[PDB]
Amino acid sequence: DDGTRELRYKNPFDGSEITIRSPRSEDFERVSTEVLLLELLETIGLLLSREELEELIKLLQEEYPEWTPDQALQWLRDTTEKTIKEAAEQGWNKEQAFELLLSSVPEKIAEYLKKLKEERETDEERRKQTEEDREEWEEELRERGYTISRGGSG
Ligand SMILES: [K+]
Ligand SMILES: [K+]
Repeated sequence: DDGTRELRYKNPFDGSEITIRSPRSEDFERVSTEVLLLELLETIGLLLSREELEELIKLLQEEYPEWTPDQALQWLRDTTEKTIKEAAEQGWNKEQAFELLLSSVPEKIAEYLKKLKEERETDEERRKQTEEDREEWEEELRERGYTISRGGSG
């Protein structure tokens, strides 16, 4: 995509000009989908950071150069959601649902997911850091007016 919003105005009265830009990665469509996808992956036992999700976006674009960043993110979201649904329909546990996600993504994607998965399990310090960045980013979104409400069965 263009990747950057812009508003530009040239003042005919005093000759000044102002250029206002902001990346599309901070728009609600991108942000809310990223919050959703991190919640989705945690449901099947994978705690990731935003920056690691951005990394999955880049690798996906390398597998499919025609895909935009938004396109790759939505495909990851949909693939994760359809993995959630099929796991709920088959009565699988979190590990089986995670295996289905690995077999639904390209080889380079799955190897990066398994690396991060192993890292969260073997490195307790970095896992706590991942959770720390997750709550920090949520608090930063709440400072911007975001409301993130969780309510389930359990
Ligand atoms: K890339
Ligand atoms: K799937």
